[PDB]
Amino acid sequence: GPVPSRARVYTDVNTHRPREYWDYESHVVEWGNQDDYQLVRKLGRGKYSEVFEAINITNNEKVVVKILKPVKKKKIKREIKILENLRGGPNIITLADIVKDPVSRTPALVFEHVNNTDFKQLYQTLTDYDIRFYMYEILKALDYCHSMGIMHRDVKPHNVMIDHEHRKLRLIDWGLAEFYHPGQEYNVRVASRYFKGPELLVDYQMYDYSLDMWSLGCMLASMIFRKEPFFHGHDNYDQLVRIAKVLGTEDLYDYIDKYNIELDPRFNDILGRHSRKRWERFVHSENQHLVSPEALDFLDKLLRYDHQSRLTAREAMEHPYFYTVVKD
Ligand SMILES: COc1cc2c(cc1O)cc1c3c(cc(O)c(OC)c32)CCN1C
Repeated sequence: GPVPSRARVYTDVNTHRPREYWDYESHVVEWGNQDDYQLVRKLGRGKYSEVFEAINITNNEKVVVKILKPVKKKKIKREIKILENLRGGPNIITLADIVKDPVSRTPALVFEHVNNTDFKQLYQTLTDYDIRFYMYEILKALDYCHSMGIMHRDVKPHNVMIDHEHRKLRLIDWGLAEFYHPGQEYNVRVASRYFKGPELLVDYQMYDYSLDMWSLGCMLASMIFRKEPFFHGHDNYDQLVRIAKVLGTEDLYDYIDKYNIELDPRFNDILGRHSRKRWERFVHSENQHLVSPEALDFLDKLLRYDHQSRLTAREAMEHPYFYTVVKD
């Protein structure tokens, strides 16, 4: 069978936390007053939720309300517990309240308001400096939640809210997030297609925080090369083929051989043989102002097949790519 794997950092954070910290099934929800919040505008739908802009009439402040679709009590408590555990951390969206919505009869999560502008137009304007700045801010959020024993598992542009006016960033939608426990096998059906790590795509279940670093790498590639999304697969099989056309098939085989993983034989007719490519081939006159040797080296160290070989969030913050970013 497949070889087991462990996170190289924060391996035992939940082992030494009190049980109450990660045992979210036993969490008791403390309910606020639903009448404090009046819905103003619907912002959108998740697969598991409807999201609204609202006003907190106890202070006339804007908030965001996420009314959960009826999903398993356990998944609901998981997101709630994780949000409470991470509350106050760097660039973590703040859960301000939880109320019972009278119409859905489900929990409605109340968050701090974030004044974003849609990433597709935002990514279209970001400068080299902006990219490095906001990448560093995401890394603060990721190192924090990883250090707190939680993997996000759905890192993507849509879940990184940016108030560009106040240079403010928040990592949102912790509905797929999980507690990391050494040796635990996890559902590989997480993250959005373009951001799925190789471990998911080859059906390796014993993954860890490093999944988020692959996803972050996919974001970075899309930003510095101005190509959305970078790995544009038409399904989960083609997604791996797209990755292999850049990282090469020999290192893919080295990866799965290391963990004694067998590739799904569906790949026999579609994977082919591909050399590893140098990142310079994706540079052109319309993105070169966003590219530097530091950017390419940083990207190269995020986008590794082997989840154990990727930069940790902390290591990433040490990278020369961020030397030019003003620290606080
Ligand atoms: C914090 O301010 C906002 C949050 C969200 C949003 C728009 C916002 O302005 C739009 C999303 C959304 C989702 C899940 C989630 O956990 C969110 O944070 C509460 C949001 C899923 C989809 N819909 C559309």
